[PDB]
Amino acid sequence: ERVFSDLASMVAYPNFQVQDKITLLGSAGGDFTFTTTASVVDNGTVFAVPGGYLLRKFVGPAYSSWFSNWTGIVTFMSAPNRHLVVDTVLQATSVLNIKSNSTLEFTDTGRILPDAAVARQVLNITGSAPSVFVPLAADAAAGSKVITVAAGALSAVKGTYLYLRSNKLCDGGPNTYGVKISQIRKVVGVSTSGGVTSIRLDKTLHYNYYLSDAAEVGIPTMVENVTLVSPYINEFGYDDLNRFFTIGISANFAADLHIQDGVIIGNKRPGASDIEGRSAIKFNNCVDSTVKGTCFYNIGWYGVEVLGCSEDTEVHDIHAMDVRHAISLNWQSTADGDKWGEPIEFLGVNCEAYSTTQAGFDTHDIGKRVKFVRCVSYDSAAAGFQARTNGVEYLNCRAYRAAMDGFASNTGVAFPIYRECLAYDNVRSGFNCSYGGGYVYDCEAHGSQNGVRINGGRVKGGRYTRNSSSHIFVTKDVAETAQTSLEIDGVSMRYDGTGRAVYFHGTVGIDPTLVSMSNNDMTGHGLFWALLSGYTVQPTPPRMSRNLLDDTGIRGVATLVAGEATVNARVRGNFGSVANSFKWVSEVKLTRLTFPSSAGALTVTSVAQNQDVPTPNPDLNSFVIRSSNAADVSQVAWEVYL
Amino acid sequence: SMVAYPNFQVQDKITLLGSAGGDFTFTTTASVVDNGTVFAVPGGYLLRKFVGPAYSSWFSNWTGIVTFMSAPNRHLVVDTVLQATSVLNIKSNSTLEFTDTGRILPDAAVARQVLNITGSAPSVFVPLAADAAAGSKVITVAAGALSAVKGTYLYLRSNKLCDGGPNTYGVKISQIRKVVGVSTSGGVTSIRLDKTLHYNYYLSDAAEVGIPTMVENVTLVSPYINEFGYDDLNRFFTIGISANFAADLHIQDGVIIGNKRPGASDIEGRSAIKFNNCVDSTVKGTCFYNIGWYGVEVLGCSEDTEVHDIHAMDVRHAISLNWQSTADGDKWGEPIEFLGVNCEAYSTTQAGFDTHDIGKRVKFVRCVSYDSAAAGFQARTNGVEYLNCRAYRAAMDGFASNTGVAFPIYRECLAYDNVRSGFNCSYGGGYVYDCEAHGSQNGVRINGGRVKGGRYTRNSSSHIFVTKDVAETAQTSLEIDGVSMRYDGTGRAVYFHGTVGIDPTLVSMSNNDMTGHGLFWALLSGYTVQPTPPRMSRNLLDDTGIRGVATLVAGEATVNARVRGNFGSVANSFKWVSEVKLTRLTFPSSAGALTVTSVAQNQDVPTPNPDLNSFVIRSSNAADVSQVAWEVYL
Amino acid sequence: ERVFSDLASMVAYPNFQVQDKITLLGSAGGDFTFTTTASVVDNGTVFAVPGGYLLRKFVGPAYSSWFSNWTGIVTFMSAPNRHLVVDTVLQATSVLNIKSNSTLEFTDTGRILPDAAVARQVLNITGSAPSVFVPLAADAAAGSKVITVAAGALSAVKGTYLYLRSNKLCDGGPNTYGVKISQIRKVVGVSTSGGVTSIRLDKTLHYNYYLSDAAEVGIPTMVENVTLVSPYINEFGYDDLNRFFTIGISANFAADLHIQDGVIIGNKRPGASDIEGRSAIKFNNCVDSTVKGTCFYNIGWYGVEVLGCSEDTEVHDIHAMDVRHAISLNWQSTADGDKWGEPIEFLGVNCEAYSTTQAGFDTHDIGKRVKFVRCVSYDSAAAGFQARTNGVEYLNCRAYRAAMDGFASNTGVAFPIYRECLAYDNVRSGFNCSYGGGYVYDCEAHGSQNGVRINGGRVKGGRYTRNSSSHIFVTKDVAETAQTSLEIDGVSMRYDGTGRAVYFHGTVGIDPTLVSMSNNDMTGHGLFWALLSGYTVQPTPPRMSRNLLDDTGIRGVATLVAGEATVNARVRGNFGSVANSFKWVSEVKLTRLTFPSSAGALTVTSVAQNQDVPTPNPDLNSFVIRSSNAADVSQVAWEVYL
Ligand SMILES: CC(=O)O[C@H]1[C@H](O)[C@H](O[C@@H]2[C@@H](O)[C@H](O)O[C@H](CO)[C@H]2O)O[C@@H](C)[C@H]1O[C@@H]1OC(C(=O)O)=C[C@@H]2O[C@@](C)(C(=O)O)O[C@@H]12
Ligand SMILES: CC(=O)O[C@H]1[C@H](O)[C@H](O[C@@H]2[C@@H](O)[C@H](O)O[C@H](CO)[C@H]2O)O[C@@H](C)[C@H]1O[C@@H]1OC(C(=O)O)=C[C@@H]2O[C@@](C)(C(=O)O)O[C@@H]12
Ligand SMILES: CC(=O)O[C@H]1[C@H](O)[C@H](O[C@@H]2[C@@H](O)[C@H](O)O[C@H](CO)[C@H]2O)O[C@@H](C)[C@H]1O[C@@H]1OC(C(=O)O)=C[C@@H]2O[C@@](C)(C(=O)O)O[C@@H]12
Repeated sequence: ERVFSDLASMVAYPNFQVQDKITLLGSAGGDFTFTTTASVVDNGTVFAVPGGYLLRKFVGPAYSSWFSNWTGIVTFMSAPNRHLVVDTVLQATSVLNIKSNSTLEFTDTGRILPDAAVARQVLNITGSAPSVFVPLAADAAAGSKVITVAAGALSAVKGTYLYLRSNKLCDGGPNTYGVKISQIRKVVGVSTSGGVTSIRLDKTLHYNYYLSDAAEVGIPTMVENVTLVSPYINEFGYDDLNRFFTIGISANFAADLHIQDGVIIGNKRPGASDIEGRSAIKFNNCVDSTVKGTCFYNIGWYGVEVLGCSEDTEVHDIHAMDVRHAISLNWQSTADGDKWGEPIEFLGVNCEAYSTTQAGFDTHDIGKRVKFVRCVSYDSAAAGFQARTNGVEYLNCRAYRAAMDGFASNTGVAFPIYRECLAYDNVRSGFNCSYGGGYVYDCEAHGSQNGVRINGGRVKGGRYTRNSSSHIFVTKDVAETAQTSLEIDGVSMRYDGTGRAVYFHGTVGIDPTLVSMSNNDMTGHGLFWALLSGYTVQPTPPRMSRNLLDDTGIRGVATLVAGEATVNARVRGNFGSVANSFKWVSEVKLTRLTFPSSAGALTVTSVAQNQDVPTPNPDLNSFVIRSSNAADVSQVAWEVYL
Repeated sequence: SMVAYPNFQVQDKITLLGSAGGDFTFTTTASVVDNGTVFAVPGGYLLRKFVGPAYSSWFSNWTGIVTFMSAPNRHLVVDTVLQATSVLNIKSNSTLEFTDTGRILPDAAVARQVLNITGSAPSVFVPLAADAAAGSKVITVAAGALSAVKGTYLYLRSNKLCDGGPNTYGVKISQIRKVVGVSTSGGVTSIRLDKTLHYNYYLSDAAEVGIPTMVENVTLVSPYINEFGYDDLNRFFTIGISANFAADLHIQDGVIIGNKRPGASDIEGRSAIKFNNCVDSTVKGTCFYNIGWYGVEVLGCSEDTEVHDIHAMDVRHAISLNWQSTADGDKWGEPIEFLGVNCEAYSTTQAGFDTHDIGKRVKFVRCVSYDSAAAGFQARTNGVEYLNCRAYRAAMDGFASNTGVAFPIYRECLAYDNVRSGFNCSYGGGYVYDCEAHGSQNGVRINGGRVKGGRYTRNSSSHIFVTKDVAETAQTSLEIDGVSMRYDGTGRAVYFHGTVGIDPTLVSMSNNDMTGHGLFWALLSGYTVQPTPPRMSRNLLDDTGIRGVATLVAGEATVNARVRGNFGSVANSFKWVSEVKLTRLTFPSSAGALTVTSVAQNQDVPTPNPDLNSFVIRSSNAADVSQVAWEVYL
Repeated sequence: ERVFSDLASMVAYPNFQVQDKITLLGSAGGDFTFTTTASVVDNGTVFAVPGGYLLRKFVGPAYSSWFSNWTGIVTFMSAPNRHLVVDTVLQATSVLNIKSNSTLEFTDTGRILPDAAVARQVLNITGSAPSVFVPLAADAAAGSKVITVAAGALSAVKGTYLYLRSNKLCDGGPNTYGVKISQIRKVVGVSTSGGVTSIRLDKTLHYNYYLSDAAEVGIPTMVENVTLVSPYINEFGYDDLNRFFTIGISANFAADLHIQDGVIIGNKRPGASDIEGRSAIKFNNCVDSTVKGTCFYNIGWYGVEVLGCSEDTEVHDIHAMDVRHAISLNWQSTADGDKWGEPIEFLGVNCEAYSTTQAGFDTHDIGKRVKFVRCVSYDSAAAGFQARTNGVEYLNCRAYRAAMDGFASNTGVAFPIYRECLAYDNVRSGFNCSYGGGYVYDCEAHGSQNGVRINGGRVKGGRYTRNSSSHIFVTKDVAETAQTSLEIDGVSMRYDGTGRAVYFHGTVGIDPTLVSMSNNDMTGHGLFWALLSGYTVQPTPPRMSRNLLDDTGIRGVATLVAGEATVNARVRGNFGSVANSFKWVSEVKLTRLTFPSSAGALTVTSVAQNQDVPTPNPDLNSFVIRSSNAADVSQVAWEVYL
């Protein structure tokens, strides 16, 4: 029975015995066990005393309120298998390292305040790359379940990881730095026969790992199974105390790092210039790791930065406000030497970005199997969404009021895919995939200079309004870029008092005949469905099939007399030779409804367009139906398309 | 009695026994008695020693639980069955977590609210110093006009009307924002906001701003309100969880039951969960049974609200975004940015999933309504978007808009066995993209817009019904393209409603599969003069006798084929004929221009045989002997 | 105050009295109360002592570190209303049963290691079927909110459950075993009038329950409200210790069973043959139950198996590696007698499967309202996704490198629905719905022998490349299967140096006229857009409307002279009679642009195609526009389609 009113009196007591019941009162109070066994002092769970150590008695988590200082918290978390609840406002004076099979959980009032004296990292989860590699014993193609090495070359242990690499270049995108391939894999099976060890992997290989590329494998040091529950890093008012940090949570060679909720604030001043490298959360070479629900304010660089061979990474439900990019998959500069790894299998879902200084959601020029689902960007100073790697897919994403494009690719980038994406009031365009093609499926763009900028690919379905120049702008980033075929099919791009339907950019070498336009609603554009600029000679039009140009005077029945009838209808065309124009006329579909013996072959001729001044009346436009038989008295149904 | 012991000292270790037992510290410093963590004793107080959460089993009474939670910064685990006798208020930075057996049973003496999370509107407003357009990051006020503290909130409003929908009450705009930066220069304070403004806030609309006192960062883990059998004990409540001026309120799982008797009449206002002027707040996984009004009610300027994974059974609406009656004076705020995802509703007395006539950026994703007494889904604000939602067995429409409501958007939504229609957007247009409706009177009722893709079957009247709610509603252009609307022994493909003034020439029909309807692809009623048909391009009407090769002899060939047409003058009919595409396959010197004539249709007496229908290919050159490919479309 | 240093000392003490304050120091330590009331000994929370029992005093969860042995853990969880945190490595020697209103939660080091001596089940959550049934008093149609029974036949308590069944057969799929219908429902209201009890249900009925099918109802015993937080069953290295199990988590007649995260490993050796029945998680007759986040390695049977009348089941975010199927909805063999129940309302979302020995994601031939959303299968030894019940829906799913088909139905199975699904490098096909039709909407298949195999239905939109035989293969599983109409519309199926656009399989009786092809991009295929085999007489072609076959020489303007003009253009056709070929020609759309008095009806003739060897030159192809008027001098716009 030993009770102490304060810590100093408890730890000075010389007579502790192993059988004593020991109690401390006050803010870090609790019950303790005396031992002579060497114990790791942290002044929270273990205290030094004369003749031994006091160990706090507890089950379940430890609490930050038990600790005398930050240094002790660091000591405690330097071991694996820790569960610490941050129930106090901690003042960091160093990085907090978290080790495997550990949980750091915050109560609603728990905080880590970074050091105002020195900008540094706050939480680190730090493995490392192998120091030594061994060659594969044989080529391992993409899809391989097993890799092979010489028997005894590598100590592969089931449940631990391998890091594979070769000189093959990352292939997700343009890869201008020439980053080389790597992947992290878990060992799940081992067998040895004929001097070769076959190592079965959790997941299959996503490139060919060939001996001609010096394919090799080593054992990384991973930090696995770390859970960060509601991390609260910094606090509002930080800027008045000059209290910043560099990277909030930095992970390297982590597996199953899961970050839930929390708020990370203030590694730059509010609204201030970007600061290179100062991301809130950084996943470098991390596998099966996620961020879900976290909020970000006033961040110098990226909210969530994903790089190296980070694989099966997901970001859900984040809110990022005043950051450079909310999410950015990154490249690695090879200016000072080789680098390995591109992200593989990335999901961003239900994320929100406001007032990003650069793209809301971003990739650089490497990365594979990147998907954004139901994300939204508001008021970006650049694009809402930027793809710089090939074939990035966007499902039901939305971009509002980007200063440039709602959604864009960039120089050298191939065929982003936009499905049911919606773009509102972005200044330049809704979708800009004029760099290297795009697939724009059932998308909408409203309130831009042009709805879609595109050099090739497909615009299928969707709906476009309030675009001042045109709904679709067939153009390029630069004239040197190749135009490819463009299908525009099933698109609603009606006249609403704003721009034209389609703008063909002769200035950069657009050939309109590489465009095909079928079954589009172009109602109301009249003679001004197309805009053309920069043509030296009148170009040939796109192929056009069964588009709608008018909604009145577009179907009826005429009765031939002596093989002819004149029909008033909104038939349309241009027969001039002006360089920035097309020569074209309506497709008038004719079907015979009575069957006299004088039935002949039918044609449209004598297209006349009323040119009353001041303003033309298109209901007095007309065409003639003429029969090859001069006695024809057939009733003929007529239908007017573009 | 521990609370009677006269000679307590600060030095003591103290122990209570029993169901609320534990270790205690004596103190003289002032403390709020709750008879669970703080007890009054002679000359001072006993404070329970603990780390981590408090437990309801520590408390002598409900009133003590209420006192405990009346402060912020509380974590309480409900590990017992609590009997309420008053409202439980929850304050900022607090968590209320329920164990497997913990419950709050409502007050049986007074039907009242169970949980309240209530911030307050500003007590004073100041005018904006300058116009702030939609998209503004910063607002301005006169220097000294108010004190904007970083991390706290502002409430903006003006006389501009909410613009998400028809807004028949004339609710005015408001939004809640967080202050993230402040600077003052030249007599003007510039306040940087977390999120940008979603309306123009103009001096001419008396745009103004004030400081609300928000309740922020509240987590309700598995709330269990009431229990089965409540009705035998006549034990009800009014609103289960009512929140107003809350930020980051997150409700996870739990079960809320019984503010009406099972299957009983609805009761105005008795929603299970109500979010009024809440920002960044969510309901995920909660189950609802026997609710007099809405499962989750969302109103005021609630912004970035989400409801995921709920199950609601025997409620008025599972989710309803609400208006505010202005009968007694001005009101402000419409919901902005709402997501309902993976929610399920059964046996709703009104629409399964609902909005009233305001609200912006409202999305339902993979929600399902079963056996609604009204619609599965009802949109009363403009441009509500539905992604992969499903409606089964609604008594009226699977999905519907309503009077004056513009263009809901349905993407890959599926409607099964709804009595009246799958989709009813006949009030003000709709966009029906790759949807399906099966088992109704009409698959889609629509006055204008687009039906693109999708598949329709088992609709007794027609797959598509071109009609209006009332004759005074404007018909607009309608595109029907790429739709599978085949004959399956039930209704026709498209019904044109002459009674309400439908002009079929405003409809365009391209590349649809109308196989099997024969002469009965269209239904018409209410016409007194034969209307002109829609434009029609390359639709499929028959699957047999629809392609071949003919050889002209002396400029002509008679071809047996399923060519079709109507050439009569009956008011409720169209004059039309097949589009027969002709292509020449051999190239004699006598090649001339080709045409279709002499369309003849078999009239065999029990049942006509359309394989004996025919047409003639005739050339302008009477010697033409060309081989000619023919293809029959509608 | 009674204080003890060790447990043996404490439980041997002969003189305990109810008023004693009792403390155990050290291991499994804490505070205790003595009682004479019969208590269930578990050597963790309850200990036998002379004259009665010691009960541990605590609030919040129990901990496995309190218990002397596994047997005690089992005893503790044998009662309902338990919260146990597994904070130690437990060695199982028996099945752990979990009862209602209970939570079993694992810390990062907590584990249950199965018994190496005997393969058995690890966790069981086991209710039971009714012991007695009563007939319904009246027919209850699908959609019924209420069922009726004779007053007094059964006592239906609000908040408890009912189990309904009849002799009607399950109707979700082919149901070759003749499994009969059942459902589980919760009672929410009861009233009795005129000798009839009306029972109001939580959810409506999904079949017609008829007296003529012997419709009946009984009270099952359910295990309700069980939460398993991060279950860790077995560990890597298990195979070196021959340490396996049968079923990891087996549930029957459970409601609101929610399993979160965790890892289940090793009921077979890594890469070994499948073992029938050894699923990781099994939900039989479970309602409102979910698996979210769990990882699976080296499983003999299914990752998550769903069977019986399991209703409103969801599987989210799982990773399954080296299993038979990641998810499988199952039938029930009726070889030894009747069985009841098919799954109803199933969602699989954001799940990943690697190296499955059979289909990645599977159903058997029953089940209703089954949906997979954003799931991905890699490197399956069979299909990526297999549907054996009717109308399974797939949204944005992906299949890579399946040994057979990315996505497939099977014998007798109707119309799976694929929306925006993507298939890469699957050996045989991307989509194989040739057994009973399919709906293939905006899908993509790349790197297969054929992109889509299909006998009827719709291929609408989407994009197909790098398919060695053809992009679309119109075929059947067996000749006896009915061909139905097939619509191919809006599909990008261009020539890229690989296969043809569409292959018509005459061998199995395909009539190409049942196929219609509109507005497809077939650019580059030339005369080789179709493959045909097995025809003995030349078949008639599909209907074709406004497809794209060439990208150059496809639009221009000709000027007639004396009623004719020769036009150089990439017009195409075949006029031969070879059995495995079509007779066809380009659709050339002609529109008049000038209107001379000599305007006549216009036609295409004299199609001429260059046949240079080795390489034909399509820039030398031509056709003639001829007018019915011999003096016609019209300018005529021409456009070349297929
Ligand atoms: C590992 C590393 O070098 O990280 C990069 C980081 O990704 C970032 O790279 C930028 C990239 O975002 C940009 O788009 O392209 C540039 C190349 O053209 C590239 O430089 O920023 C640089 C500075 C690196 O960031 C540093 O990384 C780490 C770390 O621990 O991983 C610490 C450094 O701290 C600061 C803030 C710093 O010391 O300046 O930058 C961090
Ligand atoms: C919602 C549903 O149960 O639909 C039933 C539909 O009502 C109909 O029921 C039949 C009824 O016509 C017949 O007379 O009695 C039968 C036996 O009791 C009864 O089954 O048809 C069946 C096939 C159901 O319709 C299918 O149901 C569902 C579903 O989720 O329940 C989806 C199917 O999609 C289609 C359109 C299809 O593709 O065939 O049919 C739906
Ligand atoms: C309840 C039951 O009988 O379960 C089946 C299980 O679903 C599985 O059935 C297979 C099915 O997967 C396959 O596709 O079709 C087969 C019929 O053709 C069918 O047999 O496997 C069988 C063996 C049953 O599994 C057993 O179920 C249970 C249980 O508790 O539910 C325990 C048994 O343990 C083993 C591993 C065993 O004893 O072998 O199998 C389990």
